Amino acid sequence: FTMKYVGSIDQGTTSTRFIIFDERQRPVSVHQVPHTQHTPHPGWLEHDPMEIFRSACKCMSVAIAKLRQKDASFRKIEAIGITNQRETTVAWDRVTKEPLCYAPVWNDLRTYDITKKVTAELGGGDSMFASKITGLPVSTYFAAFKMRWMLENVPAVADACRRGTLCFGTIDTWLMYKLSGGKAFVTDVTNASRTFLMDLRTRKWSPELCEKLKIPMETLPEIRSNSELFGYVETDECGVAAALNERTPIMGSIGDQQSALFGNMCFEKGEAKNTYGTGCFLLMNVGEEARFSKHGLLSTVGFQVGRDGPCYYALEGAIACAGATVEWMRRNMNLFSHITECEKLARSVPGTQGIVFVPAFSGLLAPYWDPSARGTIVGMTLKTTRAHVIRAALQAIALQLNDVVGSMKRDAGLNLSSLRVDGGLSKNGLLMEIQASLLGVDILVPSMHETTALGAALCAGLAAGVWTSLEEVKAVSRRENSWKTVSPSGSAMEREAMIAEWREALKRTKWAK
Amino acid sequence: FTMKYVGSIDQGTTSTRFIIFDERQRPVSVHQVPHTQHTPHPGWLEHDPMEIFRSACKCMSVAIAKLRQKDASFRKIEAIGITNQRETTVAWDRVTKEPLCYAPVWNDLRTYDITKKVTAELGGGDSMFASKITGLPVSTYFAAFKMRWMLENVPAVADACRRGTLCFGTIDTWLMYKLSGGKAFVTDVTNASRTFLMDLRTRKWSPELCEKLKIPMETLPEIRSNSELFGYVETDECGVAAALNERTPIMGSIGDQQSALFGNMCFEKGEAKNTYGTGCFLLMNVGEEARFSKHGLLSTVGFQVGRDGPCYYALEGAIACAGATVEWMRRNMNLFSHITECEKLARSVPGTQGIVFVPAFSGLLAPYWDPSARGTIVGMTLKTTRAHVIRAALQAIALQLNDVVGSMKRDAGLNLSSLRVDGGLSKNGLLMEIQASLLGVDILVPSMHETTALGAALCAGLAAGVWTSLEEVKAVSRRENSWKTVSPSGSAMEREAMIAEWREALKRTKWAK
Ligand SMILES: Nc1ncnc2c1ncn2[C@@H]1O[C@H](COP(=O)(O)OP(=O)(O)NP(=O)(O)O)[C@@H](O)[C@H]1O
Ligand SMILES: Nc1ncnc2c1ncn2[C@@H]1O[C@H](COP(=O)(O)OP(=O)(O)NP(=O)(O)O)[C@@H](O)[C@H]1O
Repeated sequence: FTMKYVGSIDQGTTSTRFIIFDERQRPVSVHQVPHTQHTPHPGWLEHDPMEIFRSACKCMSVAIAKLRQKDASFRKIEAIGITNQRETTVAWDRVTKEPLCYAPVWNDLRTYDITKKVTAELGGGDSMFASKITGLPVSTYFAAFKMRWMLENVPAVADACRRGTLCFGTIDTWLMYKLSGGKAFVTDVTNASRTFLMDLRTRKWSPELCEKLKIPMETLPEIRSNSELFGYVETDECGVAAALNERTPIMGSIGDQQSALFGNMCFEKGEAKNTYGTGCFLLMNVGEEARFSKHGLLSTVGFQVGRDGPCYYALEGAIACAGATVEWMRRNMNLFSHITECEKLARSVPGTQGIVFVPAFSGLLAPYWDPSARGTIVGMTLKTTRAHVIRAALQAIALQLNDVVGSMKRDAGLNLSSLRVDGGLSKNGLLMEIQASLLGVDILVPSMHETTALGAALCAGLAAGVWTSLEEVKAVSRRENSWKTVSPSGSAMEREAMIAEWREALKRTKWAK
Repeated sequence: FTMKYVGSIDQGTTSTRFIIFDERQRPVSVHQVPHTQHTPHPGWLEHDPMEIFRSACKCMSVAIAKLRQKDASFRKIEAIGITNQRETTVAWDRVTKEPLCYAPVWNDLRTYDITKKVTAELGGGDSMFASKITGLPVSTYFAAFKMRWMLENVPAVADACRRGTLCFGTIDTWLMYKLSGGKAFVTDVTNASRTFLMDLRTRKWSPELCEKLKIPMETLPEIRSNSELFGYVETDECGVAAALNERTPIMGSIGDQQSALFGNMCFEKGEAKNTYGTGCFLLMNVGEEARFSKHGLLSTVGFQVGRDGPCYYALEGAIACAGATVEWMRRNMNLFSHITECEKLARSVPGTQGIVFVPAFSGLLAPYWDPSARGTIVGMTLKTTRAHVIRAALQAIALQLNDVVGSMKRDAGLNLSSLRVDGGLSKNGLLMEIQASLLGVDILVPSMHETTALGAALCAGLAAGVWTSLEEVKAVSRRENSWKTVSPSGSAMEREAMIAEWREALKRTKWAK
């Protein structure tokens, strides 16, 4: 047969990419267009949904043009998969085919007041009142509370609700809508699981929660898997159907963190990914039975390949300041210049010789939520240097993950098998070594590090027959793309000390209000 | 009709210096020679006593040579005075007239074992057991514990003790011994008050503590005042007796901190000096009534002019040094390249806005005396920078200073009349304002930088009749030597709040064991 290609629209918080993968899972064309960060009031953050749709359309047609200018075997795209910034919610009109306002973004805080009242009035004071249904606490992040807000603050949304023309959708839904020309109103299980309106046991909308949160079920889209036929591209927005040439099905849709889980081949229970970005998002595949957290971690859907196919659940945790902490050492403190120095300076001392740097600049998250904790350094001597503090910052990041994984292992009732990693801070080799040493497991670093875009492409290519099974997807990956594997190295003495010191230091972190 | 000159050997921790003053209290010739800082184990510090005695003679001979280039009618020096690093203890045989071993320095920690036997075998847990007699807690600093250490551990020392020839002496005693050529074996009240073998009140040796610590009294020298004939300079070490021309009396001797007190005209009760150096120290004159301390501070002789004229008394607090902390920020952490920036960045922000930095790199000294405290920063956010940390580091020195002064008020039963502050950091103007505001007093900065050396020269001058009274001394000073002065410019709102941050930050510093 001939060369096969699968496309991935990667719609992030600050930009959109399109990446074309070949049948070997190589990224062979890519383009990136940013979209505007609108902030009307402090704490508020909005995206223009038409700009987002247009950006993806541009990325598609540029990346396609560049591919066919440099690859004479590239005939067409077999299917498109989509991955997205989760929780971000769009409100649009079923007849104008267009938004009634900008989209409040995942980390937007305008829903704070609604969050206090849902916990008080429906929760009886308990923000975990629906956690056995949603997998989620009452939080500003989740989609329903942004839907709620738009009805209470945007006349045109509240209007359109009345007339029976209102569509609420996460970015997966909105994109597949405008890509379709309005023919598809779908969402995948992983995105659906971030709304506070889905039931994890059924993977279906919860009539109760919709009712108690006063969100009409007609406004919501239909829940499907991550990998199956969602529709077709049928739009000439930036000559995207001209670029695609032939009729191209949308056969993949997955929320970004879940997409990184899937693109890192975390298919068996006990496999986990961490994205070392500005913050950290760790997801572990906990197997086919959902698992709930006694430590405030989120339960969510990992993935689901095929309509009503096996559905693997996951647990999810975050640290807020990973790459941010590295950046803070460079800009705010002058501890180094080019980002390659961070690791070189940290390597130049064999340990931290007593100091702990807890970088809780915007609170502690993980399994010890404490928004009063601030950034704090303890134990410094006249022998302490920037080298020591940099290494300690890296130790910190690895220690939080270790605490985060500890919670997951007890909640899930299983062990960590290995940790696949990506992001950017995963290029820091010494961090990766400290992380493996603390965890006692091998850390796998894929060299093709476009894993978030890849997850979406695998879903699409699976559904389209490009790859025929999860075991073939792993084989193609091992055969074609390299994986640097980082084994634990240190000692039980060093590890216990570091964790003991960590535990003490956390007791000194409280400071705010 | 023809100008009289007075010499001053300033024998410091890292170097020895000779300053010749004239009748105007102006330094007219100076010369410096450093000596070796021996560190044979971690925590230990010792000095070669002959290297010190030689440094001193070299300083005298060069200083004299230069002075007679400037004033070719300079026949002779009226008298010499001595000021020295206190507690540093030398052991020497009285017939070889040479040291039995190197001299353990004030801040040497080798006596930590012997110091603990004393706090249990006599102190019964309470270190402060001889407090009413000596002024001082049981600490590793004081001469007795080092005289003991050398007897228990250095063959030739305990040899010469059994042979009836072992002299002990502080650096004053050692300098006056060797300047005499063996003829004089004396010490002054201020140095004596650091031995842990003298009654603060009476200023004579205590046979109780001598017998209880098993230092024979034969080994100790004759206590005298700070201002009287002690001896003559008879040695030839670097032609020093030739260079003096006439025979030259040693008429002055005073420990360095007291010499800084006496050289900044702190004659009235309530007057106080802050000295920046190897160690950093605040001393306050508390009048002729000897005052004792609950709050950890030391009680010591301030000064005593003449064969029992009035003896003044003082309280003493060790700070953390501004210099070390500033230098640590500079060359350990890279927060600024040159010292001009340290102040600019500190000024560049309005306040610390949340953060505290307790620069207790080897323990809280001051009134809290906690050896478990380490260097701590609390309350950081992403909006925190080198500037805020540098300002916080400066606040913390003022706050340590305040707690010491607040402590001095409760124990003396008086207040800070005014504060004098020359040293490594009086070229930092922002620290001075912050200091003056928290303490609510005037900060006198003398522009003659040789004020510690001036102290011993004033004593020697009073005895030899270059000056007649403290009035003349004061009068010449205000006439010849200027001082810039820095006023308070804060309030209780900023003060009492800035202390509240501080007092709460102190609680999270604990970190040893
Ligand atoms: N080669 C490198 N070595 C070590 N650290 C790096 C390197 N490159 C980047 N970093 C740091 O790691 C972070 C990686 O960020 P990156 O993931 O590329 O972008 P981002 O904006 O954080 N996207 P996200 O992962 O979605 O949060 C940066 O914030 C840097 O501080
Ligand atoms: N105003 C003065 N009256 C008498 N002698 C002086 C005076 N000023 C300087 N001398 C003498 O001049 C010689 C050189 O001293 P030197 O310090 O170099 O003078 P200067 O350059 O004016 N500095 P200063 O001592 O601060 O006045 C010494 O012998 C001083 O005693």
